[PDB]
Amino acid sequence: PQITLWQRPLVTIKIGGQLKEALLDTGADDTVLEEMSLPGRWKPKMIGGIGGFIKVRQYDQILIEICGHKAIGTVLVGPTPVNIIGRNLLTQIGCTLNF
Amino acid sequence: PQITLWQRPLVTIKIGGQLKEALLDTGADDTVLEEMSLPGRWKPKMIGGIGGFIKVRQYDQILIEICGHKAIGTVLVGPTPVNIIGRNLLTQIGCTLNF
Ligand SMILES: CC(C)CN(C[C@@H](O)[C@H](Cc1ccccc1)NC(=O)O[C@H]1CCOC1)S(=O)(=O)c1ccc(N)cc1
Repeated sequence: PQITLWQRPLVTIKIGGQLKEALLDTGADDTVLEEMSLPGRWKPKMIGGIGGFIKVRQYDQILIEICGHKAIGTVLVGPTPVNIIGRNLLTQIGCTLNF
Repeated sequence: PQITLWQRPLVTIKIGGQLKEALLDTGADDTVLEEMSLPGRWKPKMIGGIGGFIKVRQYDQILIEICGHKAIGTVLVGPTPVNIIGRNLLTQIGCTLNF
């Protein structure tokens, strides 16, 4: 669909059997989700942004259904204020910026 | 223009007579630019990002040219790692998301 930016671009996602709302974020290289129950082994990674850095757990090959569209990719889980869908998943659903 | 997201969506901006590159960020509510020379009075303010909170200086009614698009709005200048154009300015140059 087409989304204007008058309000935060929130979308409904489904990961690991749970329904969550996430922010379509073009300035996020990676997808980072709030702490949640996810199965599998992970790797302790670390990312930075405004305000500093955070310790995050990296899970690969995670299936996420974003607005009905499915995608499989890396998902970071950790201390995030908002669930963020970054470019690693935004490219898989064919999301573009237009002006 | 149409911007695909395989690479960070960076654009050339002209502010305060200076040329800079900035990231188009749909996940950012406001525009945050690295610390730079800007004339005028400003108000102190703090921003919350992924790693914590930074204290920035707020400038109102500042002219900024993103591409050939001129826009006037609020700009926060402070310790951000990347210059980011947020939704306060993205809506003025008519930027949308599509998938
Ligand atoms: C370009 C960078 C440095 C900024 N990031 C993207 C931004 O969209 C980020 C998204 C977000 C919104 C609200 C709360 C917390 C995070 N907004 C952000 O800082 O909002 C401030 C600036 C003005 O208004 C509020 S990031 O979150 O650090 C990030 C970095 C790496 C990955 N892999 C994932 C996320």
